[PDB]
Amino acid sequence: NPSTTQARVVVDELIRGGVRDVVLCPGSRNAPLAFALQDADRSGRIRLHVRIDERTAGYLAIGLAIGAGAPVCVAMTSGTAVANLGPAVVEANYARVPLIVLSANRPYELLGTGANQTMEQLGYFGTQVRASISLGLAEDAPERTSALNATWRSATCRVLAAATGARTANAGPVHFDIPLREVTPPGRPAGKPWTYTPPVTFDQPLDIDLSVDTVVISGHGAGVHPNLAALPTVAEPTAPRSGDNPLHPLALPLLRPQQVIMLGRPTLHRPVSVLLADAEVPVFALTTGPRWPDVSGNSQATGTRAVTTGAPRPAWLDRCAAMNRHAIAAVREQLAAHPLTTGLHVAAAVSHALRPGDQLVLGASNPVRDVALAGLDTRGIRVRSNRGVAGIDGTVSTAIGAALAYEGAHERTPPRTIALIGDLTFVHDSSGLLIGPTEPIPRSLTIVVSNDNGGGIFELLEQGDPRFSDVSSRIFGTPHDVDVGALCRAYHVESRQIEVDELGPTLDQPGAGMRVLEVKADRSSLRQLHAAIKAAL
Amino acid sequence: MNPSTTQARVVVDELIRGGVRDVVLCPGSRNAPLAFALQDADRSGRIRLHVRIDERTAGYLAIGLAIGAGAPVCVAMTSGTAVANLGPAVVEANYARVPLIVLSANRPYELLGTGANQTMEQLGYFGTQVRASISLGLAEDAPERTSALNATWRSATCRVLAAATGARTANAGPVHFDIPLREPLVPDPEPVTPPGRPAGKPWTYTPPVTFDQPLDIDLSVDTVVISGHGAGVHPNLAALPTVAEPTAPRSGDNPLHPLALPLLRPQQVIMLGRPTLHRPVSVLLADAEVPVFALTTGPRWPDVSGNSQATGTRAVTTGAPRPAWLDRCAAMNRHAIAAVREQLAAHPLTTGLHVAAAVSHALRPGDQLVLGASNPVRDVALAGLDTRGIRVRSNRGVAGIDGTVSTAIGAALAYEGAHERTGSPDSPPRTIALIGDLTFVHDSSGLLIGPTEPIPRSLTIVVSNDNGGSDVSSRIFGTPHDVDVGALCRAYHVESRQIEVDELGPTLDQPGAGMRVLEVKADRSSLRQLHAAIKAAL
Amino acid sequence: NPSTTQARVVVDELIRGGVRDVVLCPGSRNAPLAFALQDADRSGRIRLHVRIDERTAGYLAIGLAIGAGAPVCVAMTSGTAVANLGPAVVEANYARVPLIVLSANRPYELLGTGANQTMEQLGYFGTQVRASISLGLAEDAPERTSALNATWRSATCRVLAAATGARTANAGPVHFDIPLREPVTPPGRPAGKPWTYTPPVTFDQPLDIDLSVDTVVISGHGAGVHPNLAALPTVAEPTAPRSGDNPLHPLALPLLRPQQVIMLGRPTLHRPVSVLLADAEVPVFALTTGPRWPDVSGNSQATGTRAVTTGAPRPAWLDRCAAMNRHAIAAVREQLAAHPLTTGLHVAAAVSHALRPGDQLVLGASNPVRDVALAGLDTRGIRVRSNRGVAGIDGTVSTAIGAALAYEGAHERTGSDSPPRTIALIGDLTFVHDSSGLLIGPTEPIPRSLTIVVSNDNGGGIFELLEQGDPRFSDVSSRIFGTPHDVDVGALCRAYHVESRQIEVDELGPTLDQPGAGMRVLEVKADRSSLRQLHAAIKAAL
Ligand SMILES: C=C(O[C@H]1C=C[C@H]([C@@](O)(CCC(=O)O)c2sc(CCOP(=O)(O)OP(=O)(O)O)c(C)[n+]2Cc2c[nH]c(C)nc2=N)[C@@H](C(=O)O)[C@@H]1O)C(=O)O
Ligand SMILES: C=C(O[C@H]1C=C[C@H]([C@@](O)(CCC(=O)O)c2sc(CCOP(=O)(O)OP(=O)(O)O)c(C)[n+]2Cc2c[nH]c(C)nc2=N)[C@@H](C(=O)O)[C@@H]1O)C(=O)O
Ligand SMILES: [Mg+2]
Ligand SMILES: [Mg+2]
Ligand SMILES: [Mg+2]
Repeated sequence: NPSTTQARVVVDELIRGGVRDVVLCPGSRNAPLAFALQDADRSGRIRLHVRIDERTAGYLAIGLAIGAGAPVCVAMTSGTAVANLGPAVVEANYARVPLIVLSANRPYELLGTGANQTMEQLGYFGTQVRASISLGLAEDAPERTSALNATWRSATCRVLAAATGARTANAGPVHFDIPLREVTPPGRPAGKPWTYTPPVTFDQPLDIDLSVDTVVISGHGAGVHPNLAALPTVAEPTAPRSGDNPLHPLALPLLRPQQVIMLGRPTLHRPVSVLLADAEVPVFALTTGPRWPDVSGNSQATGTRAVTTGAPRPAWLDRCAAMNRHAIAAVREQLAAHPLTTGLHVAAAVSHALRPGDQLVLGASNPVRDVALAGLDTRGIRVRSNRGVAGIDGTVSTAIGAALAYEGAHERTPPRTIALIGDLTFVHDSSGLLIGPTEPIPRSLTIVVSNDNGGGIFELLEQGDPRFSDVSSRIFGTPHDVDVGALCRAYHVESRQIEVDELGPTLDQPGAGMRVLEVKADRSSLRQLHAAIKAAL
Repeated sequence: MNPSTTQARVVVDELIRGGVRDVVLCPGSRNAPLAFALQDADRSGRIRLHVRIDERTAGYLAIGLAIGAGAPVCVAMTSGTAVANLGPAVVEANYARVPLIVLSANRPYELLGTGANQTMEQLGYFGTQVRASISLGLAEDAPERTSALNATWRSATCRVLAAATGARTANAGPVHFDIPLREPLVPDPEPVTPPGRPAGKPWTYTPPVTFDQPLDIDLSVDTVVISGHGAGVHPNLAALPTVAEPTAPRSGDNPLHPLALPLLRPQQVIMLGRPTLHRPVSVLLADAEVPVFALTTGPRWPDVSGNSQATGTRAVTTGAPRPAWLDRCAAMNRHAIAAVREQLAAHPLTTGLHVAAAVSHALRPGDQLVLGASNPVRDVALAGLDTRGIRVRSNRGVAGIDGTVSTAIGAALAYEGAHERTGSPDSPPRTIALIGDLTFVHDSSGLLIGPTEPIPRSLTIVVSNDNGGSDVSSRIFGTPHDVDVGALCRAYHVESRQIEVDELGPTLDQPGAGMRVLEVKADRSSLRQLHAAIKAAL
Repeated sequence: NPSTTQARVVVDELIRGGVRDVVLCPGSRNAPLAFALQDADRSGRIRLHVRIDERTAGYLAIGLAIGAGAPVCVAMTSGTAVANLGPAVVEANYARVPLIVLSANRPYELLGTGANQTMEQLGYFGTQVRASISLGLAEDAPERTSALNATWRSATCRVLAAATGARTANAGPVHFDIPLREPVTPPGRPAGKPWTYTPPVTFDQPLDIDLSVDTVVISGHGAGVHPNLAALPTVAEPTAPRSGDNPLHPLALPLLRPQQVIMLGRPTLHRPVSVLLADAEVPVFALTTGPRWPDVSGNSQATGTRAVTTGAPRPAWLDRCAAMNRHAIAAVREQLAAHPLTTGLHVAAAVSHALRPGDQLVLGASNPVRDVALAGLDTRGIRVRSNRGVAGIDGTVSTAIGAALAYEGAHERTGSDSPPRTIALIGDLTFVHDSSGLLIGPTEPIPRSLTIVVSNDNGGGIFELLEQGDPRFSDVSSRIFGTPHDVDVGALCRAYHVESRQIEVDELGPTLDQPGAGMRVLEVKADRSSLRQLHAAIKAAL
């Protein structure tokens, strides 16, 4: 049967292409490549992960992909799959995550006359994916077997290349269809991919004078630049550090830089935004990919590399270091001077509890920002966050998937994965905790939940102004009164409600493979704390 | 100064700063702000404006203007089906990787679904065929925001240019640039445009990316090089036997005739660019036993072979070809050239292959050759035209019949323009087009150039008229279309002369009489026999 | 062969559904239902039309549909097909034309890895069509013959229903795919009936309207007929069917102060109409068929399908409207006589006077469709066509040809008598845009009574009447709005071997009264340098 042959060949080439994990959900139809994936999983060639929640399944795949940087497949099996995978596919697009979406259309059946149970199309595939490839029906012609083998493996390599950005340097989601109707031909020798793609470089050098008072701002997907290591650098948590000279975010308004070098895609901090939009400050964007970030339209130039002349003035260098120490002081003072535990307190505790080789998974809203404010030094540490579109959905499964993949990478040679998320974020993707006994479960994952019973970040915005006090709580705060401990145990997951002093010591000593550490926090004092911090500036 | 006028003048200015030297314009009222700004820029000599009536062939004129010198070219039109008519050109631009900017004016988006006249779903119309779909905002009546709006407008314009030229992707192609506009649409009575960067710089400077991907290839293995549309130049592969499509740039001098290829047994193939032309090439790439290596200038690589072992932009070569292998391919090449020449002589009746052979011999270094993407390209390849020193153009993206005349005219204009830019006193270089009669008739309205619009200084269109040349649709080929070419040429006031194939060479060296059509009668009845004779002569 | 059997079932059902014309173009691959269509053409159950130009083919199909109101098929067979059919599909959407676009996907072939020769997809199918239906591959299963027959005819009927608006009252283009693997008929219902019959449908949305309030009726494209509104002053676009016999000239409208407006269908003409409809002080009632209502300003008070009326127009209001109507008519007539140079407005007046009941009139966009309204054409007994969906000047030649063919085909089937005339009035730019539509092979159907009047003022005359036609732009507007071309129309028609004559406006009437070749082009030279002053003089004479 050609379909069975086709499936094994595709699965084989996917494995050759670096795919180690595949996510499935039970549906009305059986999965594309269903049986070939089973045989591959049973023989340990790949690892399968099954979920009931289709939405959290997609975010599990994102986690599995960003964990060690490998391409990951997720298989559509139902008439709700497309809708549910939407959020994950969007994040995969904007965060540039190698996500292969597997589908199986039925060419011998009618389309467009009613609802169908394996495919219900929306409009996002045409705007989010790097490629849409359909394998075409497998036909019975044994004398064309080697031609078909070459066709299937070539197309599969196209899917992988598009997903990983092998030739485009633009990773993202790919839609891969293997149409269904109702001894496996060998690939290349020694497990090589059918179509090999050697390393690729995109080179766009920009001339930059470093004697001009320069600050470096790095965001999601930023590259490593040794020739900029000396410059003062405001680096987002997910940005890899190039050097030794960090500049705290809060010290930025205290300085008047004369030019800016922007690495990757910055999404955090208003003073960062204000600075990039400053029309008198030349901005140079150094990023990988087809497009560049520039909300204001102020960027003077874009590229991938800097050709530097000169060096930063010692006066400028010293002024930056002074404001840096000043900002760091102000943050630590006002935290100590504050009795009530907030999300910012928790962030610092988690931050100082971290050790080299750890993986840190940060949720959206305050957690990702608070860690940057707590002055985390990210070197020797691998930080993940869904900054593509910054949703508070699917962060639990992301952390789980990231853990499994990061643990898998070292079993192949286990390191800790610590997640810091808000309470809303936890409630959103609570169903990601539901993992059957037959499914893979991380051995070294801890989820820290800063629970201030609502959306703390809204206290820091104009809707957090005291004149909105009576109306703000319901529509922005949104308190929920959820018993977290009861929720975790409902899913049979180890959980402790502890204070911030114990957070360090607790994280230092291991436990069950999956555990949730909950820390009670307050948000009523957040706007004042931040005001006090800038007052110390 | 009203918002529509301001916005249009900024966009035009930034486009010029981005290297746009030619703009194609089609009449309308909704695109008045663009038309005014463009006419003004043409008046001051910053760009050259080309006004056309038919949006479809206007798009192919823009394609010609782009491939004639390698610059980004805009085409501007009004809202509605005017935009939809750019569809064919956009598809061709996509697959041929042509920097074509579709600059469409639109009603404000809030008028969508309201029943407003001449309003349709424009944004996203081209789907996945374009490198990007970018919309400007509706221009605000807000003088305070003038500075911020200037930045965003110029930024978006730069995003358009980058995507079109492939400045960051190394994959040039068409971009849809939709601009919603509302009244007033004409300039105010005026007894100042917000400036761009100093010294005429682009608002956001993005230099042409260097896309590099080296690949190891052992040349001691018996190798043939097959180069198609968009192929790069490889000095370290110059000695290898090379089957090159007319639009491919030659890397060296060891030509292998297409007909010779199926009579040889290469142990590996180096594929350059995107080869679509030859069936024996298709046959060889089709059999999955022979290893194929794909070398491309951009991230795209062809699917024509299921046995592509690897991709790259350039080869890192070890070894050297067997001298016996070189001798064999060289011998078979001469054999094929002989067979074609001999069989051509042994035929009394003038066919399209004869006409193509005549045009080939008449070519000289520095010429531009524009080929109709069906028979002319194949025939020229059969005649074994040596393409060194000449620039060959053809719409090999999807090889459609549309816009061949406009593309030829556009290519001539752009080529002649690049000539003037360097202050050479010489006459403008020659552009010679070879197209079939069905192709000519179908895009005959591409000849139409308004009395006030730029005319090519040295363009000659050679029309090989064999008079029209399984399925029920084919019945229209059952009788010769009988269309008077001379009448068509008079209708659009263009010089035409019907001549014989022996007269072709001498006539082509006559001084450039601006733009002219040379009709050469040919026969297609004796063609299946001629090809069969050639095939048996091998 | 299962595929061949499938194709015959589908074609048969299509013919049962009212399809009489199918448009094809030669392509890389065989057409969908190629042989079944060929069999039907030979037997005379259906008529095939073949063109080389895929764009003009799309508009040919539109013409074949609006000519007699029948669903029409067009076959996508090439890699440029989707791109070229775009314009016609968009027009079909907005003008609500039953256009069925046939395609044949190939499931056994790779997809999305490179160039496609069956279909290179753009993004408009998602937005323009009423339905996208794929038949699914035909299986070899003699035990499943009657079931598959039922399935195929059911789906084909769905395709036809969506295109004709049988149940939605929303006609439009439909994407019908019949997949293919490369490389007699099971019967339909007895008595030639469609497999799934859709009996007459009504959408009823009555609105209460007091007609004693000073009321004007403005009727545009797709307007319905309303007997209870027949007495009212009515400003009817040429393509709108007239409910009554109390016409109100467009130029008379701003000389009146209607307290109330009933808007029928979709108006796209005249700036006074747009200004009145936007007037917040004037209640607008939109009576139209379909899902959407036209309302650019958003001022409209209510929308429905028909009016339940009380009261009646005041006799003084009728007298007032009739008086301004006579001033407008007189102004146009007097100023046309007082201006020596022939304009498009002159030509429109000549064509209008030359029409007889039973004629079909096809109007190109720009000035012609407006000039005819200004000339005061009485459209009663006349069938008037114009692509007002998106008002393109593209494809109007093939539209007229297709319209003539369908209109003549319907008259032949009555067995009556020479075919009723189709007369097209288009501008020169419009003619140049779609001149290739004249090229029709002797193998293909050709009109027997089509006459294309080309009012040639060597450019876009309508732009003289807009803001950019103001004298202060006289130095710059000739290139970018005038767009003169100096085309020899006679030579162009001669090239395609189409009968052609250049005549003066005085001769137009008599020349039109005399029949000629089945297809002929009458060219009238016109001036547009005097257009702005002519319209200004007409206004000053009101
Ligand atoms: C940061 C700013 O603005 C952002 C402030 C908050 C929201 C935000 O986007 C923030 C996302 C981010 O950039 O990290 C958040 S935080 C936020 C509260 C998170 O609360 P938490 O308890 O998880 O954490 P916290 O209490 O803040 O520590 C919410 C609801 N939302 C909206 C939201 C809605 N739905 C989904 C699926 N995803 C979402 N991100 C954004 C928004 O809704 O427009 C907003 O743009 C700013 O102006 O500086
Ligand atoms: C009538 C007004 O403005 C219209 C003025 C003209 C154009 C128009 O749309 C008119 C269509 C109509 O409503 O009937 C025309 S007339 C027109 C000139 C026609 O010249 P002609 O010689 O055929 O006729 P004429 O000389 O006017 O008798 C042009 C070019 N165009 C633009 C155009 C461009 N491309 C395509 C495919 N279709 C098009 N409609 C419209 C536009 O471009 O925005 C515009 O909306 C008004 O403001 O009242
Ligand atoms: Mg919270
Ligand atoms: Mg020919
Ligand atoms: Mg005109």
